[PDB]
Amino acid sequence: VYLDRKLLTLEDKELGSGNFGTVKKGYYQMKVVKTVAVKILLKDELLAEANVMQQLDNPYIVRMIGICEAESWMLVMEMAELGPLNKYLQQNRHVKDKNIIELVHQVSMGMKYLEESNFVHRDLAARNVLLVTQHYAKISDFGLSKALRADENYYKAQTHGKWPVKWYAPECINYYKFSSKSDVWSFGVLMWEAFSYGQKPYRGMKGSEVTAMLEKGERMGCPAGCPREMYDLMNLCWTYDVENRPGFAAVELRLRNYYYDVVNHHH
Ligand SMILES: CNC(=O)c1nc(C)n2ccc(Nc3nccc(-n4cc(CN(C)C)cn4)n3)cc12
Repeated sequence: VYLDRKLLTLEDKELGSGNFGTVKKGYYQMKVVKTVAVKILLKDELLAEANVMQQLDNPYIVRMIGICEAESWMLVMEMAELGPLNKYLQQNRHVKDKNIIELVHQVSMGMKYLEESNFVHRDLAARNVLLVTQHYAKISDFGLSKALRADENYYKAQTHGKWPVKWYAPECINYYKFSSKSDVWSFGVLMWEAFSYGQKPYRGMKGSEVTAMLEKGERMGCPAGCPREMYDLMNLCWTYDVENRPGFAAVELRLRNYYYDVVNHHH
């Protein structure tokens, strides 16, 4: 869990930055050296994220090397060189439809594992997916993540905070209730963003106007070039009723079959 600071080499230029803090590129001496992504600061929220990540073991989840306490608290991760999914698709609009299906199905696989593990992500969005290659996606940013209690299928938040409302299910807004089903809702928004090549959902709308629109039964339209079947799944993830909304096991199966169907059609 705890890493030796002298084994860590940090690069001067910041790889990434945001309201969360900063991301720096580094090297961790393990016989070989390991290229790492280091998240810098709050201490309770960083240790809590590390505690969640330590318990996770999946190919479609960013791996935590460990934590380091120096000048600031550091979350040391395995490097995904291509960065955030939304920023990548924005910079590469020539990425084929099949490649978008491949990447969102990988996210559904990591989320399926996360659901089986009774963990709620609570910040599933394209900005929080990282690319190892153009054909390899991993879920990151576990700072709002909660291990569900043995007796409950949801996490109840005690009062409001800094929340990405455009990704949140109506029950998250109306009852402060976060489940794997509510992560399914965020995933539908994530699908929309990927098929819109990193475009922001609910363009020019306030958080409250988005709540008003969803309550009326209105949903985001089909992105240009997005297949019928993927927009149907998007709308299914956007089922207002938590009970009738599918879980990741069913969302991953629809994506898995659709991907192989596109793969077959290709050759
Ligand atoms: C905000 N900008 C970036 O993160 C970023 N920008 C560029 C150009 N990158 C290149 C590689 C990379 N790798 C990489 N690997 C493993 C983990 C991470 N984490 C990044 C976050 C932060 N979260 C909001 C996304 C959490 N983990 N990041 C990241 C970035």
